[PDB]
Amino acid sequence: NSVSMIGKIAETDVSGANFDGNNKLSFSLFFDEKIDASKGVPAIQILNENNELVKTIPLKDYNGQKGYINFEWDGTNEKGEKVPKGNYKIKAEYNLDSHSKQYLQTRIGRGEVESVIFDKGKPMLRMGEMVLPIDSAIEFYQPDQK
Amino acid sequence: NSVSMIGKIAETDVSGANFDGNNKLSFSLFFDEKIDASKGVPAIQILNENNELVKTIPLKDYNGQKGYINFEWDGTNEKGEKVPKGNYKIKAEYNLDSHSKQYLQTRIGRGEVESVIFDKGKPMLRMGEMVLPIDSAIEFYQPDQK
Amino acid sequence: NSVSMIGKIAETDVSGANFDGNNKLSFSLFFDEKIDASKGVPAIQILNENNELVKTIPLKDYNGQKGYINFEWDGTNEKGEKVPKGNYKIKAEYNLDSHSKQYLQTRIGRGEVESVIFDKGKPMLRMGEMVLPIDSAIEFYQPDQK
Amino acid sequence: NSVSMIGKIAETDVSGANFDGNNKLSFSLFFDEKIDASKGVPAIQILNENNELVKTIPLKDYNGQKGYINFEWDGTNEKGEKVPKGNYKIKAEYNLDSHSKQYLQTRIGRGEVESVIFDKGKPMLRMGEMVLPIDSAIEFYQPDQK
Repeated sequence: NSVSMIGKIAETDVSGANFDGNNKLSFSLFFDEKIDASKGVPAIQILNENNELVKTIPLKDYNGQKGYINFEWDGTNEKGEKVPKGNYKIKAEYNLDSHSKQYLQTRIGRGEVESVIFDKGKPMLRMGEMVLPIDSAIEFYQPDQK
Repeated sequence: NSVSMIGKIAETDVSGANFDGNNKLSFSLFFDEKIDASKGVPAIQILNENNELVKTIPLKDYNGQKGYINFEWDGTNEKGEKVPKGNYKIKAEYNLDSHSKQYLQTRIGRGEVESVIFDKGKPMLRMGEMVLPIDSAIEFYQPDQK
Repeated sequence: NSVSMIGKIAETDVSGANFDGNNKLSFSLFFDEKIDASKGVPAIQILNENNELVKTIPLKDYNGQKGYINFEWDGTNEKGEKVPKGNYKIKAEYNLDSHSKQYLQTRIGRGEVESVIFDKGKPMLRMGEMVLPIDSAIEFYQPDQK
Repeated sequence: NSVSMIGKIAETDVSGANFDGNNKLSFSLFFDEKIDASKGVPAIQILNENNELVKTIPLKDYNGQKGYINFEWDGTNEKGEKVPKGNYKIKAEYNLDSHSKQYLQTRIGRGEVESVIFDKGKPMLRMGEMVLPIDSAIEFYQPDQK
């Protein structure tokens, strides 16, 4: 019955993406603030089931963008070799703060709730490309905060 | 208990209208953006239970309007002959996009939720002239999006 | 669980007030628009259980006000004589529209929802002076509309 | 399912804080309007389980601030002596109104709802540093009102 979330930022229990072993993997990250390439080196970190860094994708070419941005991953590691199938965490660091010496942060499975969908009887959140059940959401707050 | 949907755009499972066989049929269509007659030929298409085009109503005279607009249909086809009673789909195309070569779209049974009504204990959505049960709604989002 | 109504206009199934037979009766009416004394003769009509006009209270002295306004009724009719105890409907007409020749309207038991209260476990709506259970509400919409 | 309360001011059944008997006690108070040191003497009152004033913390140094402010209490009384462990109420008075001769008021366990969190399946309100279950909330309203 509640669609009050629409427009709020949502955080979910989905932090990872399944890689089938072969085919490339499209995914969406939400950037609360505008990407500034001059402030640090912004990038995406792709991590395996044991927190091992497997691929790093630089974000510098997306300077000046904000909000949902789509990306692909060929499924290869840093050397260029295909990785084992499985679940992989996808996080990002951007906009090094001059004062605090800290990067702003984001990851797969959080972002602005753009619409609410009822699939059969059940409710579902559209968060860019991702469409998740309501029960997966673990926190809500307004933009430009937290 | 939730009226959070007031002000949101709603999409419902109601896509059609029953024509009794004789009396004219009033109906409401919601226009998200302002009708521009210079951009394509805007019109309403009225379709029977087998997707056969039965009547076309030109929208050019409503240039410059937006939001809910009311319309009538005498129940006649393009030749001027009354059609069988039954259920008829009502869609519209407007504002041909110069770049994409695609029309914006709307139909009966979607639009801004203007109020929420409680019939007996049960809740209902006012969407222009139409008043539908909440359970009929299949998606919600904010205006000027999707 | 839902407080989304706060800030919306609410309409309830409470349309009347009990008069005990003797003591005066305080009550609250909500004025969607600013009272204009030059446009018609604005007033409150007090009606008994059989729709009989019992007292009329002129509103002209409240020109220029809007929103919740409090009033009292001594419990007397137009002649000055105390009326039978019981339930009495309280409506008002104000701001005669020059074009439509129609008065704007309001009554006891509708208005802006100013807060939501949880009394013991149960939820409750503050609507000026009146505090009603949520189940009494029969419609919701935003200000300056309907 | 409802997060409509995000952005609203909340009042809860939590009015006190447990002091363990030794370690200092961090806490948050919400200031609806900007602290004006020139208007009265603004301060926090800390009260024991029998409404006995135990410590007073002056607020004058926080002139010009508004919203959630964090504070600590060493757990000592006005003489400088550690107090018995237990539950202690924490209220504040600020901004003496020239006309009414009354202080504005606040206390621990009310304020703006900044986010909504789901612990396991269950919902929770972030109100500055405090995180409370939804069931603890006893009233909601919009800012700058009540």
